Amino acid sequence: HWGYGKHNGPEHWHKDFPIAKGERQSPVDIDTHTAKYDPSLKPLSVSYDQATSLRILNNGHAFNVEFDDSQDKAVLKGGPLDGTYRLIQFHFHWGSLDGQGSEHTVDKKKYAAELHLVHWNTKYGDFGKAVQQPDGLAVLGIFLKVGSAKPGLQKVVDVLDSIKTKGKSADFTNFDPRGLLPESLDYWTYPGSLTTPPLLECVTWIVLKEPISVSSEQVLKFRKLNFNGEGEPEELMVDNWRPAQPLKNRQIKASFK
Ligand SMILES: CN1CCN(NC(=S)Nc2ccc(S(N)(=O)=O)cc2)CC1
Ligand SMILES: [Zn+2]
Repeated sequence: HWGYGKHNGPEHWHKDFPIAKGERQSPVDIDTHTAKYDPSLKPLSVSYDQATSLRILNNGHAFNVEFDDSQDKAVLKGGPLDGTYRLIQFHFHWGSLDGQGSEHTVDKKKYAAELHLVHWNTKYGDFGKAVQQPDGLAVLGIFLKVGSAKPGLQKVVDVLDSIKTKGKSADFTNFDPRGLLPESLDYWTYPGSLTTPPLLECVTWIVLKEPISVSSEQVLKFRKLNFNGEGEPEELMVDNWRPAQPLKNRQIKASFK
């Protein structure tokens, strides 16, 4: 099965998932000088006040904080989007070292980690239908740099000891994802894909310009997770990022000058 190792990592994915070499793959390098301001782009509308978190799961590739998406409780609208996109889960990608871990890069710069808040277009009725559509998902991506702690992240950090290995989950109610956002909602946007298999080309990417800062201790705790299941040989969950893919026939648009 696919993963992030030498023998099953991103260079191998195309054999099971030929769309890996497709026309709108993610992530990409964001060349800030070549991105163009699009004055028609609207401000993002992030409406997370009624978000209902449920559970946190180690799925063997990352950990997901899952939400109740059976009603419009936490939604993303505006920006490049037409319609309403419901928050289903968030997760991170991170490195073994503070100088790598993000999936997107900015002028070739890698951040220590990247947060993905995953939303699906409610006109398609369920997430499984949405991933089959070119405008099915909107993923809000937020860079993490190492510096001061992010207080809104600490509850996530605190529970990781309970989901160390693949397949473990824990209750994770009453978590407020607003505590993970930076001050500014300025963003870049482009059409892309899931960054893991099955690599479906269903995502409108919205990547925030402003990173959040997390502490060295917070990211160290991410790095104590395991890719393996309990009772299997220990493999630290680190470097679970796909590198930047060719931009091909795409333009990245900026919401800001
Ligand atoms: C077919 N089916 C599609 C649903 N997939 N589930 C999820 S949560 N996939 C998923 C993968 C990568 C991202 S990312 N890193 O692009 O945000 C976001 C979501 C399971 C398999
Ligand atoms: Zn992701």
